[PDB]
Amino acid sequence: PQLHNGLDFSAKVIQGSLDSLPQEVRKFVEGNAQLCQPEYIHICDGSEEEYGRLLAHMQEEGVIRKLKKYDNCWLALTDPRDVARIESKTVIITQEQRDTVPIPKSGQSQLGRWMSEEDFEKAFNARFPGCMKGRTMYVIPFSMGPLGSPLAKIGIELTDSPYVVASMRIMTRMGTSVLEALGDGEFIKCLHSVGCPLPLKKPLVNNWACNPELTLIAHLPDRREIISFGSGYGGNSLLGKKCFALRIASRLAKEEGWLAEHMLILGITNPEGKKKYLAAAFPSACGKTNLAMMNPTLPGWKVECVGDDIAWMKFDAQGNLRAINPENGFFGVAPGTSVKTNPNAIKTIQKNTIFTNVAETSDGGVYWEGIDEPLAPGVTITSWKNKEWRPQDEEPCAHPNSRFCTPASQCPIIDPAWESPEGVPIEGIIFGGRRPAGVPLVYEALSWQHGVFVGAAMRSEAGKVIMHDPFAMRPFFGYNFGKYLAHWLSMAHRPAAKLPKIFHVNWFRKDKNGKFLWPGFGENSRVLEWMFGRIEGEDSAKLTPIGYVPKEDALNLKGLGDVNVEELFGISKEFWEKEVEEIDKYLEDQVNADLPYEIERELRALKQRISQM
Ligand SMILES: [Mn+2]
Ligand SMILES: [Mn+2]
Ligand code: NA
Repeated sequence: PQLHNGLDFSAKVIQGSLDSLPQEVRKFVEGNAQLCQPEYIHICDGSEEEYGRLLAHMQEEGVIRKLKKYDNCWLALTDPRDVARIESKTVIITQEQRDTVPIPKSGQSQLGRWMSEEDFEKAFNARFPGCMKGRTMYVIPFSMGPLGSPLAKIGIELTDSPYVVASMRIMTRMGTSVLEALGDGEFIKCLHSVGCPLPLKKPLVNNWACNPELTLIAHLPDRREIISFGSGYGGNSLLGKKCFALRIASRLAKEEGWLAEHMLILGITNPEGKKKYLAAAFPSACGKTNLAMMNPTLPGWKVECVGDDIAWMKFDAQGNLRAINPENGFFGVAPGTSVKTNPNAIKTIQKNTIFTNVAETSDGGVYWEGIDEPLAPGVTITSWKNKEWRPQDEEPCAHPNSRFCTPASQCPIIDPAWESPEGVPIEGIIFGGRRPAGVPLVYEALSWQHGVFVGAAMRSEAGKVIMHDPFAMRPFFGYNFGKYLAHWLSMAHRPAAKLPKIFHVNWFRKDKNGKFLWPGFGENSRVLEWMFGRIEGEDSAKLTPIGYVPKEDALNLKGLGDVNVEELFGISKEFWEKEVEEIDKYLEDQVNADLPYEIERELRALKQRISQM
């Protein structure tokens, strides 16, 4: 109803129908149309035609370029002000701050950023009214997880960015079938705007609409809403990627008895024809995507990829920890990707892939630091800043946070169960970090409780600073980290739960000259072999103050040699005394009153074991 003509947006719909939408979806779309004032509303169908025509359109407006060397590949170059997630502008809204972050004992919380409901309403009002003027509001119905999976969750993202629509088609399952499946069910409300209403009030840089000054990425778990303004980039704009997949989902998981985690999922098969699934949480630049798509050097071993970033996991009625990859593609950091580091990634990204902030070669190909392959004489490079570039220039040819966005179905080693609705049974959980000193190649937690402590104690070289990144979730906690620790610990008391073995890895231990003690890459399959045996109950471990390590001769080093196993697995009293002190100080300050008894107990236990060496 209306007394005039400004509430019903039916006449502005250029694809689909408001009438055909479920009631709450229409209310969401129409209410935000009233607010944002788009010129048109396009209800996405997810069809190849829609996708193809939108890409062609972006190409005409100078927003993307076709990469002619490859099959249906594209390149976007951004405003240099808009190149990454911005933590300081990423907030969670709850009635009480304590529900979002623990109240630290002495310092500022680094476990999240809380914003009051009142501060957010003011921020919202100063950003969204009229923000889509002159632009199309695209309505993206998407599923996080295989369609109809008991573990899947549905979202609807509204955006004024065609770049976002195209990337969301790759990264999620989107389109009409999602709407039809949703019906009158619940969904996560996702609202995004680049914040550049037309006519433009500020200069457009590199044909990339953004509003750096007003950039704000907000999460409202109680309202089931994600609201993001001012950035068109990655984790800020593709609202499934981190906002939904980790922040909202972890809070939903807390409520519902499951886990939403920053973990790859892989399937590994041994020479005896046995297959196991493992999950792994690593901080940035620790070889996460490399492990997920690893090409094992050990004969008769196979690794297959379920996911490279996010895992949604739930203990079923039988006690198995069943995990799905809630994503539909890989949004990988481009620099450092080579045939040596990730041959399978190379194979994936040469078709139907969108690249962002990488360099472009004169023959329409892609280039970045660490690509590790020469260009034929003649082939020149345009940097990510649209300038001529030479391999002896001062600045990198690709932004360090540049990306490929590629369909998961294209990975040559994608797991056959990667979209099974039931999920895959997780038998091991691997934590990791880049530690040049002190931390052995691999160890195994003494118990579930010790394992949760190991996750909580995670640290990694940011290098000349060792920073904390518990569970690799520091930028992504949807709620109080103390309560998250409690939630994890509670899994041990769940009837019939089969708790996976927990391991910690360090590929990056160096000698006193600064050279890596472990060859890494495909040789990491040797570490995975040891884990596989341990899960099977193999008597291949030796007790140390930090947990179990491989026995002498347990680790398969055939084909290697001579590897300094003594240094690689060396455990120093002095190092670990300091290590446990830093963990203690961190947990006391950052978790404080919300630190569970059992985590404090594990800290005490580790202290004691170190004291006795
Ligand atoms: Mn990630
Ligand atoms: Mn307990
Ligand atoms: Na551009």
